[PDB]
Amino acid sequence: MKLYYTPGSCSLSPHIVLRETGLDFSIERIDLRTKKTESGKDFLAINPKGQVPVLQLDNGDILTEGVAIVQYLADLKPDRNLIAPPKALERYHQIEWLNFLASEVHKGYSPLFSSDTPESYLPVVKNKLKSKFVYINDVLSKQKCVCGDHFTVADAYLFTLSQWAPHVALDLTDLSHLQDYLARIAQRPNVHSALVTEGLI
Amino acid sequence: MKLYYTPGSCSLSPHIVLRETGLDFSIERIDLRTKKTESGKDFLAINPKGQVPVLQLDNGDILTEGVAIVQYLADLKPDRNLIAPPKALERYHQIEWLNFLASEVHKGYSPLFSSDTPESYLPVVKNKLKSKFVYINDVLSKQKCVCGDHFTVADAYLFTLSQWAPHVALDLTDLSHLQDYLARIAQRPNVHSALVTEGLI
Ligand SMILES: *SC[C@H](NC(=O)CC[C@H](N)C(=O)O)C(=O)NCC(=O)O
Ligand SMILES: *SC[C@H](NC(=O)CC[C@H](N)C(=O)O)C(=O)NCC(=O)O
Repeated sequence: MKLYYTPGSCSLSPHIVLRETGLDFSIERIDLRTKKTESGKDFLAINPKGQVPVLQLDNGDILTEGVAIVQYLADLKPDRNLIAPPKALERYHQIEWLNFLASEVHKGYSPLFSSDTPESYLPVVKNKLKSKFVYINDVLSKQKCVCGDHFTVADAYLFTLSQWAPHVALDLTDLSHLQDYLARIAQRPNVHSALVTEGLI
Repeated sequence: MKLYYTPGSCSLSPHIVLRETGLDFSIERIDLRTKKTESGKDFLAINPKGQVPVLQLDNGDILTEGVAIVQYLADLKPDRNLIAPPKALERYHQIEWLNFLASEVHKGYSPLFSSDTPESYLPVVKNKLKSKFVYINDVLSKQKCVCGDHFTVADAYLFTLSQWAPHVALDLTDLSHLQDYLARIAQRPNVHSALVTEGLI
């Protein structure tokens, strides 16, 4: 399969996941300003929504939306346990966390990246985002990973989303349980490996 | 089980779904301004995130996040086909749509409901939201429901989210394929039934 991505963006999540699954995949950069693939092709014809990540399956089908992507993957290599079996309870709490990250944290960043966002509304947005991380912090002071004890697709997404913190001037240094957790993920082989391949580290 | 909700909010989605599943459930209103249940209990102790919907399962476990909720439900009564089996492809496109609705449409409304949102940033936000509906419109001019031919948990969520349009002054009247689709859902028994129980219709 082929994962379309942009270095440092949210596609980093499924990237980290692709490695942990130890699968066969090809990646291809996307230029978000021109909406063109590094090979010079029209990206809107691949994904009308014009964002990354996007995943091309071996049968030509396209899967958009990070949370959908990381789940399709993790659900192919159960043995690695990046998820929980479907219909199971643990899984439902995982989907719940993925939705929270996608809608409350991920989308909470959006305005800090827009040029048309009133510089005055910026401190307000930041505070909203911080509170979200303060909560995640709490969750961590009791368990290893956000969705339990073992590393899951939801930890990849949270890691990716916290990488943007610096670039937007969001100090999460105080969140000790989060930091130690972040530090513990930056060490994982395939995380460090996927990070290098992207031009960071 | 007990579904915590607020009339007209996003909890309307899992409400509509609870009926379609023809299950045994009890509902309880939540006062969002005081963060108290209609019985006068502290809602933050039920859901630290302080929002609806929230679902209490028969074993006392709490499931937050709409998309997680509507999936746990639909996955209990397969025969009705409100989803697709797990691991299946159709399902993955469903989770993808649920994420889109949750993060791009649902969260796209958020600012139009905040008081601290600069009245000037408002037309900008509206336009962002409209474009999302314009896309959904396109998708509809080819298929019956958003995720295929049959009615799914994702249609309940989209219906609920379009109900807010008027209250924020968002004209989606031009979107003919969407409207006819909306009109066709407002007719469904359990939709109309769940809508009445909530004080609308
Ligand atoms: S993180 C980079 C941007 N992607 C998304 O916002 C994905 C949103 C989906 N709802 C999801 O995958 O969860 C992106 O590519 N933005 C495009 C741009 O032009 O900035
Ligand atoms: S729609 C009403 C509000 N709920 C949510 O925003 C749910 C967000 C979750 N990410 C989800 O379920 O998808 C709500 O209850 N807001 C609380 C308030 O005080 O307004």
